[PDB]
Amino acid sequence: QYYKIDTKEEILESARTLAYDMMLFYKGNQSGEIPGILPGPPTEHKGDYYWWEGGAMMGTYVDYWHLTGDPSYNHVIMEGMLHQVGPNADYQPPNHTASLGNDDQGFWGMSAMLAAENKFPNPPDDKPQWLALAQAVWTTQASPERHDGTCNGGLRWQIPPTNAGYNYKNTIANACFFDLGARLARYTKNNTYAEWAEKIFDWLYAVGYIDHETWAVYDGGHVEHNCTDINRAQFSYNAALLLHGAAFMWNYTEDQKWKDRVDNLLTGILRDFFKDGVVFEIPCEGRQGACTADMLTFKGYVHRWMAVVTQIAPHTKDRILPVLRTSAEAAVKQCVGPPTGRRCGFYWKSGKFVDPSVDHTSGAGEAMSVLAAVSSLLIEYAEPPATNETGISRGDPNAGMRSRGAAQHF
Ligand SMILES: OC[C@H]1O[C@H](OC[C@H]2O[C@@H](O)[C@@H](O)[C@@H](O)[C@@H]2O)[C@@H](O)[C@@H](O)[C@@H]1O
Ligand SMILES: [Ca+2]
Ligand SMILES: [Ca+2]
Repeated sequence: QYYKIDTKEEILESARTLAYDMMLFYKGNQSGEIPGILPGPPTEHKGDYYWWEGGAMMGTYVDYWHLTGDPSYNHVIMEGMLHQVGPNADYQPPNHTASLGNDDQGFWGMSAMLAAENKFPNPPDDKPQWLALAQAVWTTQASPERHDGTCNGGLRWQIPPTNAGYNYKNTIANACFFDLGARLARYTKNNTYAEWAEKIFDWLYAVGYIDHETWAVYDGGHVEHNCTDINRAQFSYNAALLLHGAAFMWNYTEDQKWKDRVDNLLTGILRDFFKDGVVFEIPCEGRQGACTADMLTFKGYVHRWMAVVTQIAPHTKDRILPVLRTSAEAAVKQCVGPPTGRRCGFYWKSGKFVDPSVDHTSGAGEAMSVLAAVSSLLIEYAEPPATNETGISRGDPNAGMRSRGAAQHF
């Protein structure tokens, strides 16, 4: 194996090298390129990756700096995050309408939220601030036209009604909105965020995307079947995001119901996604060549989000941290690929490097996921997410409410 992770010093060094290798995929800080995105989209034959994955990358680097103290990439990341905000400072840039799903917008919002929680340096005074960007995403997601009576509520996957998939009310869209609301409640101490988060979680439970018996977390259902045609694929990031938001709700509310939800979601995740201590993407990983570019990034979110759960729901620490350690050990074991001797693949549990070309990408998601897993080994040494008591970001009471905002011509 190339990377060492047995001590704090070794983990820092490994994370710094992993941060370098992941950055090689990113061209957006170079002359003539677009900040904030990885190469793509594949629909234009520009590269393998969609817009939302750029937002995921930004958040991974906000976390990297928080966990390691290394600010080397902070300028590049601030530039990327700011470039993609759109004219209404809401992460709805219209050039990206095809990529405008509530989830895609949500991931950008979550990265802004993370920047506020982590005290990431503020943008210039005349630019949108991190908390305000998170508030704008949440506000647009709470807008009445996104909450119709079909399936008794819930967000649709897509924002534009003409986007393919507008008829799919899926877990990830709702989980993003839930997680933002829970996080905004904790940061701002404003209970209206929390009331929305409660409502959306209760909807996910009622519609049966959360299994009442096992606490498995399914993918979604379609409005023309009243959401009853549940797609029971279990993607790791769905359960993990609900766990993350539930942990923020437990920390904010101190309500035993939320502690029980954390515990039940966590039991399910350990049962379903961790295979002898290693995270495993159950709908696709069992054979090579099935995971999409998006799926290759999920395990990295699992690691980062579960690590934060241990800070804000500290009773979970002993269930989570040993398992994240075994999973990260497997991640680095297989980061041995040519031509560098340290290239990372996806198939951690297998114990073997598999070239990312088997899944038809250059390998940025796998690189991101290992970076996430290794960095998050430092969670014990990191500060917990800040609230407005110690944060440095600023909000906006009219975030998401501009008169030129897209909701005004829906
Ligand atoms: O990969 C599982 C995932 O697949 C579909 O959404 C894929 C992917 O689309 C991107 O554009 C972005 O929206 C991202 O969040 C999403 O993962 C969909 O069927 C979804 O429900 C499912 O979880
Ligand atoms: Ca999308
Ligand atoms: Ca490709």
